[PDB]
Amino acid sequence: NPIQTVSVLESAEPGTVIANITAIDHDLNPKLEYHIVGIVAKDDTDRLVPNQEDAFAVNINTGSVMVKSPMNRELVATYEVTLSVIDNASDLPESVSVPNAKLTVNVLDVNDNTPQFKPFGITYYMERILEGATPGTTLIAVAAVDPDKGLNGLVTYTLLDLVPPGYVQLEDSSAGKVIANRTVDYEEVHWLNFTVRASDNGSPPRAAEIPVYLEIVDINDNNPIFDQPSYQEDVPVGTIILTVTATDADSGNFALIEYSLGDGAINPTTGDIYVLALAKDNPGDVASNRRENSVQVV
Ligand SMILES: [Ca+2]
Ligand SMILES: [Ca+2]
Ligand SMILES: [Ca+2]
Ligand SMILES: [Ca+2]
Ligand SMILES: [Ca+2]
Ligand SMILES: [Ca+2]
Repeated sequence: NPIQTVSVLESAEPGTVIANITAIDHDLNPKLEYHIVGIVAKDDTDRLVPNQEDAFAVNINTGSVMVKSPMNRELVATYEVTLSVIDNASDLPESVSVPNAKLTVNVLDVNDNTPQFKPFGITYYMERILEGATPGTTLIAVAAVDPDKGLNGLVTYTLLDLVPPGYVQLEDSSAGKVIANRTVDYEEVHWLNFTVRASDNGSPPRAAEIPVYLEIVDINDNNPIFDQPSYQEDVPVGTIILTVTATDADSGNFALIEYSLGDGAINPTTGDIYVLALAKDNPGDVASNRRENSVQVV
């Protein structure tokens, strides 16, 4: 039987006798030479891989075929190894037994690659998010990769360390797309920091966890709100009659209120009133990015 087939573990060490070929009565004949003439290395994609003639060897005398250099399925998933045997001075008198042997050698997978995060080298994701993002908005998409065959490198994504629970979720437990299932608010959360965990479906499962920091950006989405709904012969001219006050639940100059009135007179800073009402946020920025409430006063 010249043409055999044998499977091997990629983790199988050098020298590990994988196979054994013989001639008929190779023991009646001690003067036989077994030789590896060519090696043909290919991917799990059937693609071809050059310069792999160093991968196996044969014992010249016994024809036991063993590994010579360490393998890796993620580089080469199958070899076709060609062998000859040479009778010394007998058959084919002037000296080979052809048909040659074709040993087919399939490399069985060991779950030895643990998931990586694209882009390669990433320690953390940070991106920057603007509030009011609608629930079911893709907030950020991470992803990851496993080299190993079938199960051993089917990647599945888990989400941990979730700062307020229930705020975001993976839409689908087989893709690192983080959606929000609560409308995004700076006036609740300044940071949605969580930890994404990709894992293979390996016999003992290998995985990886990496943090995901999402910086939450303020927008002018809160009016200034006044304290009271309404604030109600001749005194001295400067003396202050009453202060008013409003608050604006945003932060970065989107809280600075400019207090103003129709008639009299006012102070934009304090909200104080003198003698001869409105609140407006974000001064120094265009009207269309401002908001306001109006109180009455007697
Ligand atoms: Ca490997
Ligand atoms: Ca592998
Ligand atoms: Ca794996
Ligand atoms: Ca808000
Ligand atoms: Ca805001
Ligand atoms: Ca505001």
